[PDB]
Amino acid sequence: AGIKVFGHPASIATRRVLIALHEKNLDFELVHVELKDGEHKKEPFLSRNPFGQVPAFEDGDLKLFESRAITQYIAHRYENQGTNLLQTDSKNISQYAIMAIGMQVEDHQFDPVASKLAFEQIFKSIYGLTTDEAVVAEEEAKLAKVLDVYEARLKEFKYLAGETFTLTDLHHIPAIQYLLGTPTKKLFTERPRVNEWVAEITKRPASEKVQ
Amino acid sequence: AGIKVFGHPASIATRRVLIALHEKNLDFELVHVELKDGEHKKEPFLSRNPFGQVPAFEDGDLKLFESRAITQYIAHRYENQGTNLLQTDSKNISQYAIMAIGMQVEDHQFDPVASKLAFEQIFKSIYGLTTDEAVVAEEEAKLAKVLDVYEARLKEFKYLAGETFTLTDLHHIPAIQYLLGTPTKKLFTERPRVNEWVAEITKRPASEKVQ
Amino acid sequence: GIKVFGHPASIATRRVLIALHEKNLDFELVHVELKDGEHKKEPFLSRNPFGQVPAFEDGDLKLFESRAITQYIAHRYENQGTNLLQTDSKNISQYAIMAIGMQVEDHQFDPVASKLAFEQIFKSIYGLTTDEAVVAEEEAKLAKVLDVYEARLKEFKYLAGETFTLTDLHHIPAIQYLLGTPTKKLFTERPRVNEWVAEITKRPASEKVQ
Amino acid sequence: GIKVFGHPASIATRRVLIALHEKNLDFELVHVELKDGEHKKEPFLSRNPFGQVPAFEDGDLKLFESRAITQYIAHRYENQGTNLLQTDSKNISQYAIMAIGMQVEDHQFDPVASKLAFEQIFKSIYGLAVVAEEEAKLAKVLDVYEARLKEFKYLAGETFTLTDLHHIPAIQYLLGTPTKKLFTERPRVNEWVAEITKRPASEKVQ
Amino acid sequence: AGIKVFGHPASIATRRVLIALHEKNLDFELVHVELKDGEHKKEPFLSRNPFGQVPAFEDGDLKLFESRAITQYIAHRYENQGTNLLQTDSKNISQYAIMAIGMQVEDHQFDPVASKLAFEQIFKSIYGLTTDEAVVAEEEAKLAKVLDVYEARLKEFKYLAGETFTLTDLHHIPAIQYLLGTPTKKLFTERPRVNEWVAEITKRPASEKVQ
Amino acid sequence: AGIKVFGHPASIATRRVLIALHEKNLDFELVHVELKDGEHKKEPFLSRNPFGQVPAFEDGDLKLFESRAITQYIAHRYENQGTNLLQTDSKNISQYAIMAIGMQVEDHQFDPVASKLAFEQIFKSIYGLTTDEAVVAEEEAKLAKVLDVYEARLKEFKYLAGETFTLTDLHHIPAIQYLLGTPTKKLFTERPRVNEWVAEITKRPASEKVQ
Ligand SMILES: O=Cc1c[nH]c2ccccc12
Ligand SMILES: O=Cc1c[nH]c2ccccc12
Ligand SMILES: O=Cc1c[nH]c2ccccc12
Ligand SMILES: O=Cc1c[nH]c2ccccc12
Ligand SMILES: O=Cc1c[nH]c2ccccc12
Ligand SMILES: O=Cc1c[nH]c2ccccc12
Ligand SMILES: O=Cc1c[nH]c2ccccc12
Ligand SMILES: O=Cc1c[nH]c2ccccc12
Repeated sequence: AGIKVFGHPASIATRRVLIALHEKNLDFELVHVELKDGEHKKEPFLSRNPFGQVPAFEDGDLKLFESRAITQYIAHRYENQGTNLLQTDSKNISQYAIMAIGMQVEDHQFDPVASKLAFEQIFKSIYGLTTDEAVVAEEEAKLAKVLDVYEARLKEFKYLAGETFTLTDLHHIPAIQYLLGTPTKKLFTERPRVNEWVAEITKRPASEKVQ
Repeated sequence: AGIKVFGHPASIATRRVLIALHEKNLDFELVHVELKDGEHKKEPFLSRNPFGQVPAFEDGDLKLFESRAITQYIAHRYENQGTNLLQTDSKNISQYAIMAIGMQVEDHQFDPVASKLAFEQIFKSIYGLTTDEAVVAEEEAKLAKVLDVYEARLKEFKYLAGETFTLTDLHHIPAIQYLLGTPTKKLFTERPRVNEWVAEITKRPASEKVQ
Repeated sequence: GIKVFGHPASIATRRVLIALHEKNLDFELVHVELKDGEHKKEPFLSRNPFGQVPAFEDGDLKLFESRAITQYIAHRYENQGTNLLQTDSKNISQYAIMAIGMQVEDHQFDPVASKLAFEQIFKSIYGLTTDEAVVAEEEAKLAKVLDVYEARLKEFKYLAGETFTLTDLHHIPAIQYLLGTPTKKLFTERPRVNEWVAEITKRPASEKVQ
Repeated sequence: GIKVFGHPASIATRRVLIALHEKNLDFELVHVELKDGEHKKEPFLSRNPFGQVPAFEDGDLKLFESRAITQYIAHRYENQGTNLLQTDSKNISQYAIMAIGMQVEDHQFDPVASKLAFEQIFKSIYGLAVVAEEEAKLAKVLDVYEARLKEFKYLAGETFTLTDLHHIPAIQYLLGTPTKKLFTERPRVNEWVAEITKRPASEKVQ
Repeated sequence: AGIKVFGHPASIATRRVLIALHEKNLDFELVHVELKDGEHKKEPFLSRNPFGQVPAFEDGDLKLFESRAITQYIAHRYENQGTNLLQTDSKNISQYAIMAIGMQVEDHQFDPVASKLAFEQIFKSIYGLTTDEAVVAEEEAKLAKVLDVYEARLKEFKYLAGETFTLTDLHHIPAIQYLLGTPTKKLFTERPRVNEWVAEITKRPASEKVQ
Repeated sequence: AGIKVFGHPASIATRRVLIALHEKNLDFELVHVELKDGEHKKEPFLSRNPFGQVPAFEDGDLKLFESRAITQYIAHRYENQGTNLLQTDSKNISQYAIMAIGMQVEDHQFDPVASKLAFEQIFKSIYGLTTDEAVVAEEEAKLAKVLDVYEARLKEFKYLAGETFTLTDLHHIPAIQYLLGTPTKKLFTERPRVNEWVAEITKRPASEKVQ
């Protein structure tokens, strides 16, 4: 439909992409890739992503993978529709770079820690597996250090990259949606600017659509 | 009043108990425990099982947990109805002990491997998590060694504990139902007596009822 | 007669040895040399194809799995020595209560106790340093299990009711090892658990295998 | 002017250095003394609150994260020196293809490469199942790259871009280890490695 | 009070000492140190070795620890009895140095690898533990490199340090005794001079005495 | 062709050999082996040491490797000049054995811990890495235990092996020289006899020559 997302609706990375599409009011098809049958590890999925992970993506003839490459593509290709996901002046190179810092930070500092915490507290427990409280304590200490940085940043700017909501903020949303269903929620709540930021970005309609 | 199972219909350990109840043609209520909401790790479920695992069980005033304690209770308490889940001569101590060996083998050698395989290949998939191929390969190698023993055992006896279907066999059923939906199925099909045994125990009406 | 094929230091072998001594039975302990891999060779594999001690014989009856063997002992020799079943052994409900305990020992206690023994006792023989993070993690798990036992022992003298049973007996060999480690504090800080440990480990059948 | 706050041996610092040399830019490398924890104290923390090298300045613009800095260089100084973007840099589809490769370097290659390089350099020089596990992972990655380089000269298309550049410093270190065989075993990967590591900007930081 | 060894008859390091004593036809008393009870980490053992490792050793008033310091002591103190464990001309400094290279090699290159392999393949099994096949493959690759050097060396010389059996060879015996009971044996058997050397040093009466 | 050391002047193991040569006032050539370029893992270095570690060594026709085999060779071959590195009565077998204990202790208890602490705190920097404070704390706890033993030993004797400076002491010098440049220095200064011993052995002219 121009646009197809090959993913899984529960996947943090698939949700990143979905949220960006909804922000742009785009029409698309979500094709739910059957992980139980190893569809991700077979042709033709492997021709969309030779690493065999979700999501992959198509916009007409253009074939992409890696969620953050896809969201950037959406933000540029559909720049003049829906929510602007770039900086207000998107051609300003120095402002772009400031947003790029935040995108890197999300990827390196936030996402791995948030992903472990979600797995330990949500995914495991639903089986009968016992959440490893030492992993949870270690990862929460890391996440608290990250969120202390975010708190200081959000004292100076409304959103992470400046005055407006961008890809930097968007990329956090799916992991945060999951963590708000765990006791790790307290880390967000106890930091007042972080708490306001979380409340704002998770109440967006595009965010609620994928939840 | 009457028999109640506190569990989840998809849970392997809950199904173990359900299958034994249906083999005895017993009426009961399945009281749903919502694992996705962590109900198994909250009161009042914790007052039925302080370890927070489904199932728990009630038969009038008798309160139980641990699926295999529950199935044994069923087999003894309702010995003279429905399918005999004990040995043909249930008062024969030496024959009981042989079945007990099989129960122990299921619990120690089969179940922890089968559970890991189901979790890796089925349960992870449902939440958009990627199966750890090294865990799968390691656990299939272990399962193949266990099934080689079963093959040798089933060359001598129709079922694991002797000439008749017993708890020893029943305890395997739910894990095997799940593994038949994965590529681990080949481990059962490539061993001819194991294959016949699987076909027989999974086609029983009580087995099909929980599936 | 009765033979146990095992090793006298083995937790699982000791379970069976304790049960035999509780019944005042005669038997032979046929040593299986684990350090030489004798458990992974014929003829031991023909007694237990999974290559774990103990295996067992009572005349023509051949068994393996320690907890199947102890149950067999408790039933076969029910009217002699210590009763290892509930006082009324034909009471099905009471049997089920003991069975819960036996399942809990096997699933919740034993794997944790076995890690803690390995980290704190057996690593040291071999020149390995105990991983203090494993020990802290496993002690947190054991404490949770022992909290359940404490609550249980506030209501009942032993785990399954008023009398010593297989539920208690199955714990003895792991506990004997853990008492030689700082994990002892977990037992001593819980008063009913502490009493229960003192009682079960001072039994003559327990002291025999130590 | 341009300043890099970092350490000359740091893989992430070298990424930035290479991009600067590719643009023929003048800059100052201000050494951050990792051994003394300078990266975890003020004033470095006011340049990067996460306490990692490198940080960066171009006049009043203050940055951190190596891959944000190299992108900035590639755009701000686009028309000078080597083009580090695609030939047609305003082509959105082609940019996206390069972006995929940049994500792949960061998520699939770098974590494996860096650990392997570090394990074996220190096994080799200082005597300190990680290498086998990581080489198996790297081989899988390089199998994908081999297939990709059968179709295209460089990872993102017909020209050298940031996608390729980001790999250089980790590859420099791995070429000093037995892991080198993984590159030499795969003919297109081998030619690609030989080309990117022989560039004058790459040799400058080595 | 003559010679005493404070140790354990299964301990590799204890056996090193035992073999050297038997080679010299010395009488002694093996005083058992109960490792399972932590006797090696208590007084009075700690007054014999403050590092709490077996063996410790006494020869009249002389108190020693560290197996390789002990074997050298035995080799020198009892030089003119039994097997010569030094070079034929024991005052030849350059020949001594060649033996000393070998002793260092055994300690640094062979022993740590051989020990890991023994632990993974023999001792883990005693507890319920599964052998880590990745550690075994990594360590065998290391051991194969070491044994390639030994093969080259044994092409030129009958034993590792020259024409005669010395401490260099003796120090390897106990670890080799254990490894011959594992699949690592193939490393020795596939290298013909190494294989002959193993056969010769393990079949010595002093070696068989401790086995 | 005289004495040659094949090594690197910064290397702890090379320095051990250099210090011994300087204690004996020997002339020699240090032939540079470029570790940064992997010269130690190529021919012709491998034909001096097939394990690929510095240093290797030559004294005329005699070819050696392993720093502690070399220092022993120097101590014996040149026993008759410069500093005596053996015990005062070098033919006393018991006294030799006591020194041998200390050499084994330096190699097994001290060196691996001291080498790790130097790597974490000094040499990580060279590759742009950050020091892991948890490794430093763990290794300092180990080193403190070792130095407590040394403190007790040095209450009884002036040096580790008795009244006089020997190989036992010398082997520690290069690791100590590096650790004195780090916060780990406090472990040595906290322990009064250890502190004196460090001050004495590091102020020796042969020690100062290799810095
Ligand atoms: O200028 C287009 C652009 C910049 N960054 C990205 C990333 C992904 C697709 C396109 C683009
Ligand atoms: O998004 C831009 C940014 C700049 N400094 C920080 C720090 C932490 C998160 C984001 C950012
Ligand atoms: O069920 C009894 C039994 C006896 N020996 C074995 C062996 C393997 C599985 C089951 C059994
Ligand atoms: O042995 C009986 C028993 C019943 N419920 C529990 C719970 C915990 C340990 C033991 C038991
Ligand atoms: O650089 C772009 C690119 C697209 N697909 C792949 C796959 C593997 C490495 C890089 C790339
Ligand atoms: O020649 C005596 C001696 C004792 N230990 C060593 C070590 C190295 C060379 C020679 C010697
Ligand atoms: O035992 C002496 C020796 C000399 N060079 C080597 C090398 C490898 C093993 C032993 C030896
Ligand atoms: O050098 C001899 C020695 C004897 N016992 C010890 C203990 C600790 C270090 C060295 C020594």
